[PDB]
Amino acid sequence: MIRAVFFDSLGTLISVEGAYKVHLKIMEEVLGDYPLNPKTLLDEYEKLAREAFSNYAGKPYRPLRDILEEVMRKLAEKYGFKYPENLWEISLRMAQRYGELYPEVVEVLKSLKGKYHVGVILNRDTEPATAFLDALGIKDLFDSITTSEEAGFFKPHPRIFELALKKAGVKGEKAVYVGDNPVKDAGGSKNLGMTSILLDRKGEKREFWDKADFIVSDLREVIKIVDELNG
Ligand SMILES: [Mg+2]
Ligand SMILES: [Mg+2]
Repeated sequence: MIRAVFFDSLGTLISVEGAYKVHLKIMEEVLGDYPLNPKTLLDEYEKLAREAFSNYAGKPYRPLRDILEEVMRKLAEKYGFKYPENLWEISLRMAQRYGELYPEVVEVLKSLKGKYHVGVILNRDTEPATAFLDALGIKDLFDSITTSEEAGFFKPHPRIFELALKKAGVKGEKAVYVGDNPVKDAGGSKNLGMTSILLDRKGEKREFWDKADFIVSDLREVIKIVDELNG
């Protein structure tokens, strides 16, 4: 029986397009009048952050603030603009102003509440991530919020999923995990016995669909999967 449904954040609850806008607005603020295209700075940021962060996948937790500050330091040195003071605060303000949920999120979360444990798992620092969920208006819709800072390891290390399950009080066999990353989300959660749902909104990850138990393009399909699993 499925008693718990856990959600990834970025690309699952939190819009990738909204995240791009957030990040572009950060770059615009950082640069000011510096004669660099903010979109080009953003493109370079995304490359470095992907690589720097891929080195931490499954590894012991390190504050993401520190990792991203080091990326920005490299970018400032590369392009010649002054390293921005209070970068973290700029980023938090931009995320609260421009971050966006996918349109079905509130409905889906509310539909599961009262029948299942509703959880979110964030590969992030706890205070900023929780304040962002609060700004988007959904912090209190969750029975549990679990983070890499709490578990001590980044996805797909099993500890973050183990902790989420403990908060819900069930073993993995009783839970579903929905995420958009085949290896870090589907593979990671399967390692604890969870039922993995790969969210492929644009149908662009077919070559990785066999890494998950179910594939969906819209979070409204999740409750139908859970209902069927429960008879
Ligand atoms: Mg994601
Ligand atoms: Mg995350």
